[PDB]
Amino acid sequence: AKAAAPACPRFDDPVHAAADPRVDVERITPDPVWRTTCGTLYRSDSRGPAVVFEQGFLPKDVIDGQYDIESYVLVNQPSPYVSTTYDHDLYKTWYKSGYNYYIDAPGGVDVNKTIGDRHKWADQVEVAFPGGIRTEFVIGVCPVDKKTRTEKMSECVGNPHYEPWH
Repeated sequence: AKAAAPACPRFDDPVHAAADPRVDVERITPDPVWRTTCGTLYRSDSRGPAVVFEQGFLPKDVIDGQYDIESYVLVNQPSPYVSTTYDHDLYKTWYKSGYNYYIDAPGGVDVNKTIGDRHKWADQVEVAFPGGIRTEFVIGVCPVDKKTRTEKMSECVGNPHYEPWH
């Protein structure tokens, strides 16, 4: 080294990653701009890793939840989406969610590419996964010390179910 990074694998299925494949891609509004990069993404969640490593990240409701992205972002009501972020540090902004999960998953809807980078929550730099995220795409987790908003890095854990794909 040094070395330039290679380009990403592209699955034909825009919801390849989905933990709940009943999600209906045609109902997504507006027209989604899918993420085509393959960097690590993150998610603050208060749910613990015993659960997330077994189940993945399941969406609250693929059947009757809020398929409109702008609505889902602005009002946060049960949806077919699991939100993640490009920003490793967004956990510092979360009220008291426990853990910073590390994700290596193809696809997702890029929220700012889809709805623009001017809405109220644009600095969350979100990627919304319709159908969620299977366990094989969850790398691991670091617990968060809440009073300093830092990761407890000697307490990070790998997901035994993680399956590297690139």
